[PDB]
Amino acid sequence: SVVGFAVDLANVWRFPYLCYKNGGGAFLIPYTLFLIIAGMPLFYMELALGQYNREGAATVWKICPFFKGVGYAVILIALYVGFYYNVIIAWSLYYLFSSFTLNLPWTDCGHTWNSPNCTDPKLLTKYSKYKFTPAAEFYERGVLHLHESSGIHDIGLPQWQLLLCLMVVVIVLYFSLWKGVKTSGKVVWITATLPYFVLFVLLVHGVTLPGASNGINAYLHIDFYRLKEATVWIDAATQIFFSLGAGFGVLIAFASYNKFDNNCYRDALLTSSINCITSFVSGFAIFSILGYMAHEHKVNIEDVATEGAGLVFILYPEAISTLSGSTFWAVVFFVMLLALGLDSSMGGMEAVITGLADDFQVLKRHRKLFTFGVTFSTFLLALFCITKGGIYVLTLLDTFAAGTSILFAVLMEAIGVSWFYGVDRFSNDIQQMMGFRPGLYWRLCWKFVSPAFLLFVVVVSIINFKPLTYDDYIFPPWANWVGWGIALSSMVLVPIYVIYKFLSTQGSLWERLAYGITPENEHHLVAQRDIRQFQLQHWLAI
Ligand SMILES: *[C@@H]1O[C@H](CO)[C@@H](O)[C@H](O)[C@H]1NC(C)=O
Repeated sequence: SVVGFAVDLANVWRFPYLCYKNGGGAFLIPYTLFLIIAGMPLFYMELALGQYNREGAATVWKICPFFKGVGYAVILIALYVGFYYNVIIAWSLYYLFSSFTLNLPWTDCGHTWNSPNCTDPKLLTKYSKYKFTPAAEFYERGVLHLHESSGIHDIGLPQWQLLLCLMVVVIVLYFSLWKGVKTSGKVVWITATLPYFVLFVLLVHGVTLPGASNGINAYLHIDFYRLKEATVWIDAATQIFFSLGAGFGVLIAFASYNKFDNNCYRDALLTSSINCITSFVSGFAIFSILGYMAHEHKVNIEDVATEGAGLVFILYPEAISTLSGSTFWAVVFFVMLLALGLDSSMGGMEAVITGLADDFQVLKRHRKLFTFGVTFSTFLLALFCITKGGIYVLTLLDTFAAGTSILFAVLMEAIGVSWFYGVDRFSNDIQQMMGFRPGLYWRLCWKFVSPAFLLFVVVVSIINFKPLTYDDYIFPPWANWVGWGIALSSMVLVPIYVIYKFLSTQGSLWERLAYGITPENEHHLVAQRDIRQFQLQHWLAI
């Protein structure tokens, strides 16, 4: 009951701006449909797969040797995403160190980082973005220094203030990873108790603000022409495969340490319900503050704030300033963000390290060296996003690191398991380790329903690709080519392993094909001609 109530950093940071970009209310229908239909069966499947085989993401594919490329690809994606989850924690630490004063920097506009185009509503061009407010100017010119960068072709040198925070973050991550595979006994009760209090207070404060009804009536309004467009569905599926965490190797790696009696069905149901409730509450709280901000600045809701990764670092500080004793609440809130980010990064590092160490057994005798290598590589690669123009690099990464790639990996996992290993064998394994057989709904969603929706989403995300933009900035085409190369770097790993394994195995075509779809512990049945996959009754099993 401590592994289901835990909140994830994605629901707090990434969901608010994806909901605001696709409008309120119209984003929740595809989100909920995808949530149920794909996420619940796939979350349950990933929980059940690791608990039975006692293996990591890469070594779990001893039931079908042709699908180890998927395990490699999910580990590569987890490495890619950890490159830019560190910059958010650095921003949170910088914001926390700025809150130890009685005059918050984001309240007035008379500092050294202020442009002469700044107006203060308290001390007082249609479809554009408004960025002359003290909070937006603070975020863009005191922590990012974006005004010395003209584009991704001119990014400049890293900022030392953010470098000093990234160095602390990586050191903490290393020293919380170098002695064991759990190292989590302390922080399991701060990550699941504090966010609920913070959102509960902020919800009441937002709904009592003036002009928040104009934002509530915009969150409860359902736009229908905003549907029948690929962007909302592609965003919803991707956000699901960030909020639940399937497609990164974390669930398989952490389920391999459970007890062989654990009920994964209850855990999946509880996690899905809590995720849905938290997402809805976060959207309501975000739109109340959006309505208040639109009211105070005499602008429109669609033009009051940006649609990037720094939406929370502008709205949440602005809602903090309207409370009583703002310094206490800012400290609490940024502590909550720091804890959430640290937990997410620790989970990703555990996933990567366990997946890579389960395959090569020499890395199990040198854990400090491997952890140091992973952390140092992450630091070196994250140095790119703390430059003067690092927001463009971070946007490109957040767009192309887990896009079509994660959907392809999740589709391949489901197809592989449910069609080659056998939905009947996968249901007899749950029968063995839980005492009850899953049921018709799960067996149908594992084999027919989820793969079809995933294939449709994958195809549509390629057919209707949109060029990258950041607010009013338009990337050059070679940036899109670079992003597509990064996306394909993980997707290409699957067909390569099927060729390598086929060429590495000796014998005729029949023997080479049989040895790669048969579990490694049943390889003695290949010389007796007893392969179940060469029969129609194996492919007609529902
Ligand atoms: C800032 O204000 C000045 C005043 O004329 C002018 O350059 C313009 O309105 C603003 N600049 C930008 C880049 O919007």
